[PDB]
Amino acid sequence: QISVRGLAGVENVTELKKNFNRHLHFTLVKDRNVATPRDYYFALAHTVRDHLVGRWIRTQQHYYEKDPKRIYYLSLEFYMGRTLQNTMVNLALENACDEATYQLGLDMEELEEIEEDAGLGNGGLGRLAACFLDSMATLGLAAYGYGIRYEFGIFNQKICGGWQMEEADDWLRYGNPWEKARPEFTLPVHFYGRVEHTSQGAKWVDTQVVLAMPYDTPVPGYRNNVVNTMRLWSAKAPNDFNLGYIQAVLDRNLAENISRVLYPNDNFFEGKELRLKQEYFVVAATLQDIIRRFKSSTNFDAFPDKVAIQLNDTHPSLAIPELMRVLVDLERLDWDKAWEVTVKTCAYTNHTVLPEALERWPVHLLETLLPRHLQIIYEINQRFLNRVAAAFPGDVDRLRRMSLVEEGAVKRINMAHLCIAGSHAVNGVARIHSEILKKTIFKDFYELEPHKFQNKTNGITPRRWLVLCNPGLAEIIAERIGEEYISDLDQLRKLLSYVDDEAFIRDVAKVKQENKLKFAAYLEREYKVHINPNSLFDVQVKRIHEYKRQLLNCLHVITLYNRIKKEPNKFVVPRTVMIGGKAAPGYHMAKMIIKLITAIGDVVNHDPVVGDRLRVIFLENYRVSLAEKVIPAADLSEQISTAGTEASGTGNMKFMLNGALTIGTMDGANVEMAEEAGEENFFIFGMRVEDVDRLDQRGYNAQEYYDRIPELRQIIEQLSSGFFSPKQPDLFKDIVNMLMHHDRFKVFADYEEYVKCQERVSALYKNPREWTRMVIRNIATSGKFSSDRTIAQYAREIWGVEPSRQRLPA
Amino acid sequence: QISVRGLAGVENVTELKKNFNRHLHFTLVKDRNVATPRDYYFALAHTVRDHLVGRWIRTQQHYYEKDPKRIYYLSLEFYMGRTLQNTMVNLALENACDEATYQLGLDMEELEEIEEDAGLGNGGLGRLAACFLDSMATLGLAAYGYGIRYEFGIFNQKICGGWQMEEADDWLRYGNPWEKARPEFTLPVHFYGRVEHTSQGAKWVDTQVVLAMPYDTPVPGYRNNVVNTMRLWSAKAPNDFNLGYIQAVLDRNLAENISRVLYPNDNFFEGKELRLKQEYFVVAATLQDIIRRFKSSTNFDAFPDKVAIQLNDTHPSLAIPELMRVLVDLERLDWDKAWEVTVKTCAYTNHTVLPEALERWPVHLLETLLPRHLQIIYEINQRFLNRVAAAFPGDVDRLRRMSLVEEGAVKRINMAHLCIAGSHAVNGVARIHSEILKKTIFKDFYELEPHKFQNKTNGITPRRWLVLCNPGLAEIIAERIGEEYISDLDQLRKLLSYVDDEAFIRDVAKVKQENKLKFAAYLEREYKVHINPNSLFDVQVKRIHEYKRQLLNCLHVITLYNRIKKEPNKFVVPRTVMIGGKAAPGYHMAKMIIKLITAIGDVVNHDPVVGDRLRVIFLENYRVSLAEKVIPAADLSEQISTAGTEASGTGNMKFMLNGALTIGTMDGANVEMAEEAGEENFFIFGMRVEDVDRLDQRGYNAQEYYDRIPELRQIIEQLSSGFFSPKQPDLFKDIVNMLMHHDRFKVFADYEEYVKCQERVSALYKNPREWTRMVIRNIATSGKFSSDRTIAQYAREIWGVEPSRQRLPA
Ligand SMILES: Nc1ccc(-c2nnc([C@@H]3O[C@H](CO)[C@@H](O)[C@H](O)[C@H]3O)[nH]2)cc1
Ligand SMILES: Nc1ccc(-c2nnc([C@@H]3O[C@H](CO)[C@@H](O)[C@H](O)[C@H]3O)[nH]2)cc1
Ligand SMILES: O=c1[nH]cnc2c1ncn2[C@@H]1O[C@@H](COP(=O)(O)O)[C@@H](O)[C@H]1O
Ligand SMILES: O=c1[nH]cnc2c1ncn2[C@@H]1O[C@@H](COP(=O)(O)O)[C@@H](O)[C@H]1O
Ligand SMILES: *Cc1c(COP(=O)(O)O)cnc(C)c1O
Ligand SMILES: *Cc1c(COP(=O)(O)O)cnc(C)c1O
Repeated sequence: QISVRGLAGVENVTELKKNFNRHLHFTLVKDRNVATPRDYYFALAHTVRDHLVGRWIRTQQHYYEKDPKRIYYLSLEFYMGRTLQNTMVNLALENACDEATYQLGLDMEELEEIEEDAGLGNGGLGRLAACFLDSMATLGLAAYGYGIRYEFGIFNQKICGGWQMEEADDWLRYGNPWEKARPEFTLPVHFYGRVEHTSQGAKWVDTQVVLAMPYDTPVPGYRNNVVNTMRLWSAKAPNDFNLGYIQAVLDRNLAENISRVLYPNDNFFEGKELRLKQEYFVVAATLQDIIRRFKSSTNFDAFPDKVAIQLNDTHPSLAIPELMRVLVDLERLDWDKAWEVTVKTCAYTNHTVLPEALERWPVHLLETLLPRHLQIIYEINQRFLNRVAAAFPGDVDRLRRMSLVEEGAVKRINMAHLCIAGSHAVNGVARIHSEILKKTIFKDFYELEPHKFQNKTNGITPRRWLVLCNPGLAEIIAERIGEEYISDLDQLRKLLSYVDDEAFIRDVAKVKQENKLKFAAYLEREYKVHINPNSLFDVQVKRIHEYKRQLLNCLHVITLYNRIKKEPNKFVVPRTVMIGGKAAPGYHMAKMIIKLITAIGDVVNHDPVVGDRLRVIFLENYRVSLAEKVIPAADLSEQISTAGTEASGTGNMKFMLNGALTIGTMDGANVEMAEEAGEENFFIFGMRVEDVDRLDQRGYNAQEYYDRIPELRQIIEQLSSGFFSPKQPDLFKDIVNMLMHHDRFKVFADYEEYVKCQERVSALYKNPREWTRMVIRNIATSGKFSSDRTIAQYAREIWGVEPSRQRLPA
Repeated sequence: QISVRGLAGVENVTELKKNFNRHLHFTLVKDRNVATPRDYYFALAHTVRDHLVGRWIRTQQHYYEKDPKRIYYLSLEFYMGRTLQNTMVNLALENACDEATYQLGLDMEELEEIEEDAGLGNGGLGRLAACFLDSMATLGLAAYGYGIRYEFGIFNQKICGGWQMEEADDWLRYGNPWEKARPEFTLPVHFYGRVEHTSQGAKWVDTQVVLAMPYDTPVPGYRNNVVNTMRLWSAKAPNDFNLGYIQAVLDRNLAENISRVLYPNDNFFEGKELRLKQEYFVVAATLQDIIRRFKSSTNFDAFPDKVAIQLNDTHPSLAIPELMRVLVDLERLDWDKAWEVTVKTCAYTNHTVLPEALERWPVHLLETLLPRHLQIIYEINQRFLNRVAAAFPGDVDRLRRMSLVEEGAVKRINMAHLCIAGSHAVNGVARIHSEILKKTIFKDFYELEPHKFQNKTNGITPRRWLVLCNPGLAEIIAERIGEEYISDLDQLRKLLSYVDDEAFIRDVAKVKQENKLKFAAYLEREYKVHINPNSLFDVQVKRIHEYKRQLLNCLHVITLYNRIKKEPNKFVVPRTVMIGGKAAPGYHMAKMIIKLITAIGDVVNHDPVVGDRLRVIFLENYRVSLAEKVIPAADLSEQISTAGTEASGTGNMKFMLNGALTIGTMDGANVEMAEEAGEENFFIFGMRVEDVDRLDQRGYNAQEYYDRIPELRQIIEQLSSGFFSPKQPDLFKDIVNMLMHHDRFKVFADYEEYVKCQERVSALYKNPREWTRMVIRNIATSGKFSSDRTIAQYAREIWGVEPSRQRLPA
């Protein structure tokens, strides 16, 4: 049907049909008379996978022969989502598969919906890793993603009586056709034990062994025949483990628990032993694999010329002392040479300045679990502080602030300090964030080693986040400017020539309308609720967190409700306010916010005076597959974090690419988005970072705003008095108490400006032609936010490799 | 090369090569430059599996269409061994695969050795189930094997310092290409809870749910295109299980432990809660599957016409009360109708009379775990004893003896009594055993219901146990009498015509010699030990147990050693004495026997005066794959259980088919083997059952034998004084103490006759022509011991179905 989906040639379609029937019979062991849609999904998945294999084998051979510098991206999270459609897009097979399935009497879109998300991340950090893998393959880099194969990914969210309930995400129940187990490359990982000092150095002995078994998943680049690998480790007990007999076998679970479950925290550090084991497990297995590959190309001087290790936050920070351990204890390099190699190999990306998110591990945990690593960390620290002392003689307080070891009731290791000391490059993830790092939390380090500090503004892959999820928009763009923009997103600037083109204005608005109808239908089918598709779709989807200020959105929703109740017969621009996201299971306030949102919906959605002018919907189980549905349908993107708290954001970019306008603070990448589009084409409001600092100096007093803003006082009185919870009048007292007395994120301080700015949104929505023209100006300037741009900068400025757009042979 | 391996046609070989290369590339994702022998094994396995699939699908369709009576064989154990070779044999693909692999530069015999045994049983009972499945498919019966997919099967045995050590049998580590997961047919199983009585009957409520996920394995018949199913259940937790968050996910292991590990006891009852859960799990999942299939053909009157359930010992005995539960509580049949259906559907096979092996479950365990089943058992008991009382009025002691409920310190349910009450047929597994059941432990039941009691003498499949493991023997037989004997083993009687044929005598002896050389080479390669292949191979392989009397064999070995030391320059017929088998991990005396055997070897094998005249080898890790190697190599089969203790034996039959002579007691199936071959062609010794009873009446006094037999006294003095354990002189005092004071199996009572009979063996071995003629008389009369004969009798006399040798279309 549509150009960007590729050709449906007669021979291709015939061959796909034949292989589909082959897999149904031989692989699935079904006949067509008892096959279900799930069987059909698997038959298609196996058919598409067969097209990856030849390219995968030959890509890996090519790297063996050419021996390029290899890039290892280490992350505890890879939020991959579904694989079927993405594979078809990247191999140009989508129209052919659609035609082949159609001729077999099947609807491919229905089959796509059967696939489970690979939910091996929490949100933005995990999803960034996934976009990065797609971009590294598209740019022809010899790149490997290394992580953990969690048996249970991010929990499935159910809403019961307006409250979040969690269910295990048993994503492997029906099998994963995309992975290949590689039990033959299983490696040992050591824990506990003790250090003994011989005449020939330190030896780590009496350890417990867990095996790391790798599973490989292919990562196809966009139409270049490159297929890279994501290698995820699974924990296995050795066969003599604990070897009465029956109990010993059952206790194998103790070792295998390492890879059982993803910790479900976003921007929060939970200092549990099992998490530390996960972090070491991934590092120890990965580094052995890296060294094996390097030796199969004595001379570790060339190691940083052949290897780059990128640390996705501090979660894999033990790579630094592990690399030292291997080089010093096992390869017998002198300390100084080993350190040189380590620093030149490793680079560190920071993704947050929130203090509760920074990893600070108690020394007693490391002492017990990883006694040799603790010794190495202490030695790193002493040598590092000797440099600080020579550079800043007599500055004793600087020595305390920069130490890797934090003193206190409990001594802790600051892993961020370790990463800076042991990396040749340190970057933040948007310009304002990278500046904040240099001015505040890493100021001392910046003064010592200014050359280490860089910025790499985040991005998103336009394959998944435009072509895959919004084919209608991709097509109308391609009609005007061709297909080259899909791997060169800067070409979208050519669309500025069509801002006054009546046909293009019409087509952009038509695509949005179609996406809105499709989404409104999805809601009725799967969740039995009726929404008005002519209303403005006002969307805030992201993890639930105080810093992201879902609560500020709630205050605006109640303000609109109260204004309608005050003047029921006045016209207002109709809205559907959609809020979705998961709360971490132990984060009480985040769970209370979800309950508030559903409670507001219970009042607003059933008030007959409101009608269809205002609807408040909580979108259940927000995840990558749901993002692909709701983002193309959105008119207004809510990006309303307190200035200085959202390091970048990436949902913001997804909305910009898909034809929503943004209401937001000057935070994270929002700043750069407004710069690219023009401030006149963005709905900017609220305190800047400098304003937040000024308020902190004076002291934030929320009572002042309550006393001065009658509309705000009314809302707080409604919350306190039980207007939104009649059977339990005190249900929201924790929320009220937080807002009035201990709000770290200054919700009330941005309320007035936010409401006023929302009024400007509504005014522009009344003029569809001007709304759509502003949309075009946003889509047209979204090019900078391609993860292809981001990865090219990492490649050239950190890893020392040149990207390529050249095709390998097919 | 050899006829019975089938044709290697040009098109067949070309097609196998092409599909092998396809699986190596697409299924395994390897190129030939880095493929290992393991990859080649998998590529061949997938290639052979593809030939099963069409036949499997069409066999199951055929049963759906024709709706024959279905046979459900319920077992906690299926000791399957390797699948690759057996599949090739049954599909007539062996020569073609050999040729295809040869042309690819690969040795198929080497690839066969890579496959793991499916070790989901302990010994004879589990292996009988496996032979039975092969025979049911070969006879065209609509049969299903139902069991548990243990993650860990029978442990791998290592010998360290002469002692058994156990290691987990991680048989699934590299994947199992033969099974197909069927997550779509997952069913719930309930545990714990309580019973409430409504006006509409009893309801079992507040239960914990575990899911049963089936995995299906194909079971091919011999060249008839029938492929039946073995369905094994695996335990999974529901996704809301225990649903802080992290611990709840980790605690899913509690539910999943049900299918984790095979209890490693042979002929011993261990009354643990986890075992009871296993037994109910398999029954509850299986019965739902049976009922589903029956309803997809209100009228349960036809249930016994469409369903037969065979209980493999009492291990699945909960099928009886579970079927009643379903019919009464869920389908709402009246009790009497439900009981009629149950009795006509179920049949019970007993495999042991040893009191320590009989399952007697404490009432308190059933009360907690399965409260509704305990109520049903009590009701069964009361109604059953009412019948007994009406038949034998006033016989109060009979009421006590026959009760399903045993009184005592702890009340227990006798599961064997339950099985008899609830089954229309009860059988033993050899004629003497079935007679013992009627005269001793089940005498009261036999008097009440004589018609229930039957015999079904055991057998072995001649596919695995002749054609597969001894192709050389199969071929020389086929040269004379054709190939029909492989599915009609009674045709081996035609070989009696060749007992005086010089060429046949030569060929039989040549095949044995070849098998002996091959086995002696296997020993040197894999276990660094040198044996004389001209010696008599004297073999006792079976689980280590006091009743099997490995100790009696040890006494003979020491007797031979002592006689050599007394008269070193006298000729004796050289022997290699091989003993192998696993001890249950908690069975101390069995572990001490293993140590004694290796200790005897340490002395005998290093005495220069002995030379190569006597060698004592402990065969490590005896399992199905090792049986297939050692049995064809054996000259003498040791079958020396105390009369009345081995219910049948099946190793005995394997040796008879493969050209070994038997030394044995008149126990189990040995009696029938001697009857078929003629007592003159069997080395029979020792007490008969009647002699054992006479000694028990008088009182067994082992001291009498010690006092009267100087050769025996010498051995006991050697054991006691530390001759076989110089560093630990008292190491064997438990063995000596048992033999002298509490030997339940009367080792000393059969010693003199055993030694004398062994002298007759040695005398016959000196005359190779007469030895070989006796061998021919044994092979020629082994036909009765085909499991095809056994299954035809079950079919006609218990299940009410007619076997068929007709081919389904290919
Ligand atoms: N456990 C744990 C789990 C996750 C995190 C964490 N830290 N930063 C992030 C997100 O990374 C994204 C990608 O750079 C940013 O766009 C976003 O602003 C930021 O909040 N996630 C921290 C701890
Ligand atoms: N846990 C457990 C596990 C196993 C058993 C058990 N009972 N009998 C047997 C063997 O069955 C074989 C097949 O019928 C007989 O040939 C053999 O003589 C007999 O000893 N195994 C009992 C308990
Ligand atoms: O010794 C070799 N000969 C040929 N190819 C090799 C050899 N070692 C590695 N390779 C190639 O590189 C491998 C990629 O996996 P790796 O071993 O994880 O790097 C294989 O897929 C081979 O194609
Ligand atoms: O409704 C039906 N139509 C056609 N074939 C069926 C149907 N139900 C079961 N079958 C056949 O029997 C099945 C065997 O699996 P079962 O459901 O476990 O008995 C399938 O393999 C089908 O070939
Ligand atoms: C992009 C994305 C995120 C990150 O959104 P932010 O608004 O930047 O926090 C989180 N979750 C999912 C499922 C995503 O696709
Ligand atoms: C046949 C067999 C058995 C049973 O042997 P018995 O001598 O009858 O006890 C036990 N284990 C294995 C591996 C077998 O093949």
